[PDB]
Amino acid sequence: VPEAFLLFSRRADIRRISLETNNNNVAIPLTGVKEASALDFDVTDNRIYWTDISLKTISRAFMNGSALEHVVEFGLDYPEGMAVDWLGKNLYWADTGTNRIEVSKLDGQHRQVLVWKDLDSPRALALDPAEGFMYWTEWGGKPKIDRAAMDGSERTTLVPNVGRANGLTIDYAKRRLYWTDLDTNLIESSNMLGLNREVIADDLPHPFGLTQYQDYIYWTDWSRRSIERANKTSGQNRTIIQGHLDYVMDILVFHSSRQSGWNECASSNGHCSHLCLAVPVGGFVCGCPAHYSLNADNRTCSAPTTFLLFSQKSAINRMVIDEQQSPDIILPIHSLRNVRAIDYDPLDKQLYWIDSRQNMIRKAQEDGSQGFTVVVIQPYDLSIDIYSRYIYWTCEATNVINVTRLDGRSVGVVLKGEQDRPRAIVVNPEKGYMYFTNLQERSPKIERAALDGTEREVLFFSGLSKPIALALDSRLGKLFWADSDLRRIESSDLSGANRIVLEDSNILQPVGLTVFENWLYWIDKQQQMIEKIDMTGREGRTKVQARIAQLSDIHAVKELNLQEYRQHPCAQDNGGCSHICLVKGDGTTRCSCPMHLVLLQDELSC
Ligand SMILES: *[C@@H]1O[C@H](CO)[C@@H](O[C@@H]2O[C@H](CO)[C@@H](O)[C@H](O)[C@H]2NC(C)=O)[C@H](O)[C@H]1NC(C)=O
Ligand SMILES: *[C@@H]1O[C@H](CO)[C@@H](O)[C@H](O)[C@H]1NC(C)=O
Ligand SMILES: *[C@@H]1O[C@H](CO)[C@@H](O)[C@H](O)[C@H]1NC(C)=O
Ligand SMILES: *[C@@H]1O[C@H](CO)[C@@H](O)[C@H](O)[C@H]1NC(C)=O
Repeated sequence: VPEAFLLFSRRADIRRISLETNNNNVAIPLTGVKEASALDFDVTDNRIYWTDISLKTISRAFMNGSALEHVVEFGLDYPEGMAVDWLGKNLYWADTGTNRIEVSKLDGQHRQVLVWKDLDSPRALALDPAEGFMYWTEWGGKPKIDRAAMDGSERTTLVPNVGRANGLTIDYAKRRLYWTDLDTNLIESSNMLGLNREVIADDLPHPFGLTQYQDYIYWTDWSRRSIERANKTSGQNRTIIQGHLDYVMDILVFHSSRQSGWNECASSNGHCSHLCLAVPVGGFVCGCPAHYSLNADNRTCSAPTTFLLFSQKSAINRMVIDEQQSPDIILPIHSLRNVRAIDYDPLDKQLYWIDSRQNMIRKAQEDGSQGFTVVVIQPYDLSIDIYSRYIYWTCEATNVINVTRLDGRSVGVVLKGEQDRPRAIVVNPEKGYMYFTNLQERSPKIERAALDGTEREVLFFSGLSKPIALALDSRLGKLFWADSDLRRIESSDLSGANRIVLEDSNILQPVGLTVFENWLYWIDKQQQMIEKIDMTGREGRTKVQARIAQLSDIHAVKELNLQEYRQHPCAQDNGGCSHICLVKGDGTTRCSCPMHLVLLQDELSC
């Protein structure tokens, strides 16, 4: 029968020492760890879990060496407490920086934020999945220990009068709570309701980490560089288990008896498609990934259909206009160095961007899986034709409008000039036109052309300086843009030019804009904020979010009506065309080519 051992983290090392013998100090054979802190485990799985406070990630590996996976890589700021729900097979964690308690599957999937309101600085975290309750300590404001159901609901404050508590442990069998008090230098205990409180040991120079096993409590002490042990009720029989161990971060006893109990999730995941979250009354509630919604069946989840995307130098973020005002999530996308522009294909659900470092057009799914480079040349802005499956983009080095198929196959250039310096671009494949910006020497223009480069016309001469971004709404029939030097956002009609200056007031440098549903969102780089304007019966200028550092682009996504999509002529096998597909006039199809080829007699091929 496998015996119990004690896990501890210190610097880059996670080590096991055998209890009942107090030796065999071996390290778990882990690679790539810089600074380990929070520890937990899964006995049935024989897996270990840890936090890296330096790299700001959460990882797992089999005890036996490895099947090492990074389980949470993005969105952590000051990750603190971390714990395994061994029944629902979910991973919980708390973050002091972002002020959120988050959950996900043990393999990192279906990440969801459980509590984010009224949280100051969440620290220690402890789970009771048998009873469906979670417990945490908060360090900000008036320090306290809280309780809530393991879905974030039914939140109460359990211990209102404590110092900064750090070692929060449940003794599952005897129904008690234990924590270290850093301010009062003592170990305290209470029952599950935070009553019948008692101090266990008070002569403590610097207590930090804490665990409970059988009759014993275990703690680490940074002042006397030790892992110490005592009787859980009297506090007597004090012994030094390990000395000369400075800065031991977390300790835990690994044993089957520490993960006992049962709930309704332990059997086939409560039939929930994604997350099964334990609840004190009604056993369980099916949960969903962030931004996703629970269906009528109280079982399956639906992905958000209408949302907003905004990018900065190192991250693409997604936001939704929620009833509960859900927080933004940082999309888990690898190798982002300097994002300059973004777009999104609503047909295959893929995110496209351009990295100005390594100068490439890259694409991935929202979960960060389908990673693929489309264009490998100094791209500036891009715009997707969702019907022809082409991406139109502008090159800064060659000053050209280039069109590439989504799978990376080249279609060709459609516009090049000796004087032309094309920059911002947005396509309108519904009317068969593209719109763009021309940053020519001393003389800038907002232009319009056919998707092939014909029917060119200058829409605006004066009132421009350095227009930087474009947007359009095919429903209403308007074109939007933002001027960087003049700090103003203007609006006009598609074919016509009904120039309105809707905002010109409190702006520093706008760098992006899009239309959501009936709102005009934009992004200010210096002011570091997102703002929106109402298009209909005005609700007035509204602040969306501030404190966003180095933001580059903003993009709106809408639910794609599959019935309305297949009715568009150019989506029906590109209208027969080998290259460019055009719609104009009576709403029929006409083929065209890039600049190195000509249309060939059958008016179909190049
Ligand atoms: C238009 O885009 C294509 C890629 O979609 C560019 O073609 C590449 O050009 C480089 C030369 O600089 C070659 O090494 C690659 O093999 C080409 N890729 C292909 C053919 O898929 C092309 O340069 C762009 N056009 C202009 C005028 O810049
Ligand atoms: C590691 O552990 C797993 C499960 O216990 C096992 O399947 C695998 O063979 C082990 N690998 C070793 C011992 O190299
Ligand atoms: C711990 O102390 C309690 C209370 O004095 C006692 O009942 C128990 O036997 C002790 N257990 C030990 C020393 O393992
Ligand atoms: C779950 O859906 C059922 C319909 O099957 C509905 O009656 C019920 O209100 C839902 N559950 C809860 C807890 O609201």
